[PDB]
Amino acid sequence: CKIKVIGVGGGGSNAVNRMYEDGIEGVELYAINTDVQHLSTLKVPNKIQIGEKVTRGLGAGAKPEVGEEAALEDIDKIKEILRDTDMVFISAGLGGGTGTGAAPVIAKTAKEMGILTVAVATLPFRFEGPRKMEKALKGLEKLKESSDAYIVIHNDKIKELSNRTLTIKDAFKEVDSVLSKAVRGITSIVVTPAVINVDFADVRTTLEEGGLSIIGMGEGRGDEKADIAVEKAVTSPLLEGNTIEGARRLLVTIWTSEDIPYDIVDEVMERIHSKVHPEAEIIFGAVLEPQEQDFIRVAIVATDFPEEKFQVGEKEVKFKVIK
Ligand SMILES: Nc1nc2c(ncn2[C@@H]2O[C@H](COP(=O)(O)OP(=O)(O)O)[C@@H](O)[C@H]2O)c(=O)[nH]1
Repeated sequence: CKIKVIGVGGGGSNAVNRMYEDGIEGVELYAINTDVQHLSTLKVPNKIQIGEKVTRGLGAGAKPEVGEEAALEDIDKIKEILRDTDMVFISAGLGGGTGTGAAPVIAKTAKEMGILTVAVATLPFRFEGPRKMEKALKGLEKLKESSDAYIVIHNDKIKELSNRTLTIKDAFKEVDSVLSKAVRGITSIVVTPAVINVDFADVRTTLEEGGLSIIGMGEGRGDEKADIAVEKAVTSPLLEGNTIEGARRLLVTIWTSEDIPYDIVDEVMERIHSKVHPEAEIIFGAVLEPQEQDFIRVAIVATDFPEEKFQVGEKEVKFKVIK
């Protein structure tokens, strides 16, 4: 099956760049930007400019309306890259211009072509200020209209799960790491020879029209690794305000070190089912984690929530109308 990952804007491009560096296989990678200089810095195989006319290649100046116009003017370029595609991940850092503005356009284009359309969207760190968060949430409201499922990851939650960072560079490197794990978790159980593969048809039934999606990951080592990893994953969502135990459809990836047999999946899936919604439809795959030993990582993508709401800091977020 044909999977593409498209980074939109600087943050999205950087995340996809990390996925390339992390060795994502069996998928085609693209970076789309209005900022031609940023594109020039990337290792991503396919670099695509949008908005030459309106931006002259100098970026969107953090204005979502400009990112939107860039994508609309060059919608032919976007359609071209989307031809012959089963699934696309649209990776964007919400809160800037290009990602915020163009991501909904690209997502809509893909979804109208019948491609399974999964946005992977971040909300900014608190250190980025109130205005970037406002812009992000406004853009998210458009992106949700355009997507099958939209995975929303709040950068402040990421911050919590790793070591204190001392440079903005390192803060974002951890964001890239997490996004890369989230996406590679899904692609690798479909398009590589995995420990337990899942059919693309199952990924589609799990995520199609899923809406708001929330990820949680947890590592387990040693004798009780299953219980430990599942507990950590269910209790560590990357977005507050909608517990994973409420989702009606879930996609679980169990990363295993080479020394762990596949039947660890038995205990994992028992534990997940005990913790989450009794009626949840859950698909799961398993894939090797290199350089690890006596190790699993349970990565849970939860979707199809009763209410498409969430919390960021002290703000409870609800959108105007859920399709
Ligand atoms: N994952 C990741 N996110 C980033 C990075 N740099 C910035 N961001 C996030 O992306 C959001 C938008 O910034 P950016 O993508 O540069 O703006 P755009 O190019 O106009 O879309 C920011 O508010 C950050 O939260 C990065 O290197 N990696």
